[PDB]
Amino acid sequence: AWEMGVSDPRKIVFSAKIGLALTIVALLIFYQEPNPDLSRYSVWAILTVVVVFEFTIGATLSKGFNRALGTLSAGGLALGMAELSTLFGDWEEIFCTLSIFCIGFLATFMKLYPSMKAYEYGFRVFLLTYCYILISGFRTGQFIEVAISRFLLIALGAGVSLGVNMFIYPIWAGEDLHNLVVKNFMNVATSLEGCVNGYLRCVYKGYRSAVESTSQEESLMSFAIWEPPHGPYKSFNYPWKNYVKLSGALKHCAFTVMALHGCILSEIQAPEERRQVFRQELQRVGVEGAKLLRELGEKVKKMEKLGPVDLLFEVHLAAEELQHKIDKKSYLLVNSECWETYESASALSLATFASLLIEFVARLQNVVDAFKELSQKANFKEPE
Amino acid sequence: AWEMGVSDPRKIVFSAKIGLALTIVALLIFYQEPNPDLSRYSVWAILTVVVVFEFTIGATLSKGFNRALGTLSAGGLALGMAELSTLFGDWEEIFCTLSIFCIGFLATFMKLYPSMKAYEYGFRVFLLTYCYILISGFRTGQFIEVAISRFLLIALGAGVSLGVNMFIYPIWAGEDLHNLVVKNFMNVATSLEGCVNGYLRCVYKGYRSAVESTSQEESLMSFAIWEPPHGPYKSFNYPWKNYVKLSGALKHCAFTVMALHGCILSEIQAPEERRQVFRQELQRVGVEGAKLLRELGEKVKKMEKLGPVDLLFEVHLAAEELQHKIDKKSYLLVNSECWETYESASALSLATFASLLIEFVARLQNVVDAFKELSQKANFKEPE
Ligand SMILES: CCCCCCCCCCCCCCCCCC(=O)OC[C@H](COP(=O)(O)O)OC(=O)CCCCCCCCCCCCCCCCC
Ligand SMILES: CCCCCCCCCCCCCCCC(=O)O
Ligand SMILES: CCCCCCCCCCCCCCCC(=O)O
Repeated sequence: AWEMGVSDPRKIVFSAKIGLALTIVALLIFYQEPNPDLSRYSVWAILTVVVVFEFTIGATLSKGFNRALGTLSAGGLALGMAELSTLFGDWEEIFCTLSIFCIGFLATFMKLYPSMKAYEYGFRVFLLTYCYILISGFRTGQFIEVAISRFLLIALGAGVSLGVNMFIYPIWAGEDLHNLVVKNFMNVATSLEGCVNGYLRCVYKGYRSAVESTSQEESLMSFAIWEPPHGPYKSFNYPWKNYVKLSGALKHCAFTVMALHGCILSEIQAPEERRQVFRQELQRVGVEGAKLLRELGEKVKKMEKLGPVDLLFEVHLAAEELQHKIDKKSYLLVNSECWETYESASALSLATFASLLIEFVARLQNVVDAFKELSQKANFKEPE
Repeated sequence: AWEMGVSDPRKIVFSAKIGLALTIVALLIFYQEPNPDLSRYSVWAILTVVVVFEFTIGATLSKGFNRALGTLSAGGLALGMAELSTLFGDWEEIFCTLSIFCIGFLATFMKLYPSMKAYEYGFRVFLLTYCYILISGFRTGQFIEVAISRFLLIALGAGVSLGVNMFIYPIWAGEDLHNLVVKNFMNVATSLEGCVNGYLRCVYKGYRSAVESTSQEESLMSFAIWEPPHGPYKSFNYPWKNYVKLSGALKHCAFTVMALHGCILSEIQAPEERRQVFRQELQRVGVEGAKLLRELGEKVKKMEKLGPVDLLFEVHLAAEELQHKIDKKSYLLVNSECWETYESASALSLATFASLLIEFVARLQNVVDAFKELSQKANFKEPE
């Protein structure tokens, strides 16, 4: 729609690049001179554009490699089977019927495994190609030289698709991974402050997105290893795995924010008057943690190295101040009258928030370690 | 491999059914008498078997309705466009190229909305059909009496696929949903015991499956409404949504077990000497909760109603005993010496573990209420 297009103007360009490739193919088809070989079977060239045109360059290269491997293997096996069938001379229609059963059984069985679950598009092309070659080459009997004219058009369609996809506003999966890693830091930094403000008041998509994107980052990393060097990523083998390592450390840090958010929806809650004692100490930690996460995200985005000053000094000091405050007023969290039930559970429930906050601060040193590793493997610019 | 056959023997029945349908079609094709139309185009029937065969029966009905809708809309638009194009006369190829560009842009833009992620297969059978009908019907001027003969072979392949799929050992999505719901209770029950035992030692897939398969239940629900009555689910409008409501309540209860597991991986851990004091109470709650979850899962499995006894009496008693114990020995969690850092946090972690366990026991009434509602909407039988 208008809103969807304006929000992400990329989709309009992708739709008009697909329309351009279809027009550039239909013009050749409709103006080509008559031929005895490609004047009736030319349709196989405009339907390849609709099947091999993906959203990124790396996806197009990898999927096209898989489809060409399946097609060439199915064609070689079908040619061998057809040549071998003639030996019997009287049960050809039975041998060719048993071949279909055997190959279809194995092709279906092998595509249901829990490992090759993302490559069913390459198994289906094998199953369609074996059947097409075996059935269409029975009456004619010379599909050897007819199967290459149907691959020449496929090659023309895939060449046009790749040229139009690559030389007109390409979309790179590496930049997608870079942008996603930059965006997760801001999502977590917003959620942490929303949780602290909601609890102290007299938050979902942040950690939801930061915890449910491991598959997306893995797929984007798989696509990114095919693309050639370009732009700022000037190196033969860029270290794309350190981006996944930094996102794993960030998710380990965001699981405590998810626990903090779940502390607000619980059935048992402490009285509002008791929460107001630790307001300043609770707010300072959220402020410093969000500042740190935004500073790390900004350094990642600009491809810059960490400065010489310690970044964790302020948050560490705030955590120590909160600990001392908790120690001073510890008698609010328990009752010494019984020292040797809803009210007691409520009173003890106010210390879970502070214990989880201190554990969140304790988990922040491994994100800095992973960032230093990434800033070293990939040559980041020296700070100004 | 071979072991996968024994683990799930129904994937070998699926592969053999696929081979059976392929060989029935190949046996009709290899023996059909010569005809003026089917002697050369009888390969469109065996290709449809490989496209419209699905694991379940409701997925086959739903995706064959989507595919037939796309094919017929595309064919009607293409024929009307060709007839309107002939009116222009000259520049007719300019008109056809413009039409192909506009339709390709629209069909590419409409399959990118985030509300249509699951129908990106019913949008791709419309652009192939439009381009096929427009390009192949230009050099003869007649493509209306041939498309009728090209659709009969498709309807024959789809009729054979559905007959063989539905009359030889069918698989039902409602049974898959029923079994998934029954297995979630077992997984959560095993995870709670694993977490408590691991904490008290001198777990992951359990809650992971329950909290990481929400879309699976909705996909099986979308397929299950298309299937006819059968077996014990003898009702035209089966409340398949109450299974989803029960799974949602169980997921809400599994989010606390996730945090109980996370307490073991923290960087701050309490001393074991203080841990040993609260051992019998923790184990009693850890066994009562698992026995209740396994009883609810068993009563869902056999479709039986709740008895006259109260299932939550024992867990409530164990929780009250744990709270009284915490109240007696509360002086070990806090220090009264400085009443008005690492050691204090380590001591305070015990209260977090106890509080999370108590919240787990406090959230079970929602699951019991959901089970009672499900056993009311569907006619569950009376106990014994
Ligand atoms: C109103 C009247 C309306 C009536 C309606 C009339 C019906 C109109 C019919 C239009 C049908 C045309 C649609 C296009 C066909 C469907 C495509 C499809 O669905 O499949 C997708 C399916 C899945 O695609 P993917 O998952 O995206 O990869 O596979 C395909 O892409 C198409 C493959 C077709 C099989 C071609 C096999 C060719 C043989 C190999 C070539 C020779 C190489 C061997 C070399 C020798 C080696 C030594
Ligand atoms: C009825 C027309 C059918 C046309 C089906 C086209 C499907 C093509 C699938 C094979 C893609 C091969 C990718 C390009 C390989 C290469 O360029 O060498
Ligand atoms: C040429 C390749 C074939 C591609 C087929 C894609 C379109 C599939 C449409 C399936 C509709 C089947 C209708 C069956 C009618 C019935 O038996 O009730």
